[PDB]
Amino acid sequence: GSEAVMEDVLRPLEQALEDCRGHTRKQVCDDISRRLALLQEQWAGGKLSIPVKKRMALLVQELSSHRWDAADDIHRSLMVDHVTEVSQWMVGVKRLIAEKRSLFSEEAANEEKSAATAEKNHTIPGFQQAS
Repeated sequence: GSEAVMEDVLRPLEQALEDCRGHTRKQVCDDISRRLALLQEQWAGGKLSIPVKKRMALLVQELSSHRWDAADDIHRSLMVDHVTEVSQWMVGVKRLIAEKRSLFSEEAANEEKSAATAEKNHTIPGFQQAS
């Protein structure tokens, strides 16, 4: 629109970071949470320019889904128009995107498996009875 309000932007943002904060072994907490609080005060007291809040609000729309590749688009858009205005906190935002890629590789298919995810054979017979 013409202006997004901090509240509606912040709630999905925190929850998105908190999906990553599950693994705090990737630095993700201190980095992104720091920039999270920096973002909110730049929005309020920093009095960020209108187009920046607008385009970032679009991120919030895609942020509710696994549209990490789409979240990159607004970064490309901001970098050309208003790069220096957002050059501080955008590092953690783009970092969130990069780290979330690895979460797709985390399979939770270990719920009582008797034959792996899709059958499993053993070349080791235990004892050399018939070999």
